[PDB]
Amino acid sequence: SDVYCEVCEFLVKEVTKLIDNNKTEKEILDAFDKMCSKLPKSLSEECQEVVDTYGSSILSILLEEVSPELVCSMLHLC
Amino acid sequence: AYVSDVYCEVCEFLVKEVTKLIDNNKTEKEILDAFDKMCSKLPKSLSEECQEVVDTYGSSILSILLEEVSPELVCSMLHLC
Repeated sequence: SDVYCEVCEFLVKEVTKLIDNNKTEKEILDAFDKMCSKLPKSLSEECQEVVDTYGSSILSILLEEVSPELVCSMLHLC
Repeated sequence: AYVSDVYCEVCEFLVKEVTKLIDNNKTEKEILDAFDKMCSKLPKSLSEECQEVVDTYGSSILSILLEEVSPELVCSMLHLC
């Protein structure tokens, strides 16, 4: 059914721009660092550092690679 | 070269963590409300079928999306691997 495939593709694309907001990027980045406080000491002064340094870039790039057509195919909508 | 393996590995770890962190109750609810709002903006025909799809498959679109994220591919595109 081409209509359910279409709707599914709209849905997947909609998720992609919703995580893409800066409000979500901050929530996620803030919620990390906390994961790091579950450590040291030395391995929490380099966990925060690395989250800070690479995190923004990792987040926007993982969104870019999302295949709507693939998500929807593994649901059997497309 | 060994330092490059470290860079690549840290990037991959981050991709897996972040991926886990996105899958939470707040974010899932924001997605559902946005799905609902979006369906109601479509033409009558399509808005109803849009909602049917959200009702059955909506709450697991995020999980399949997160499952398809490739840490290696994200990090190669960053030139970290």
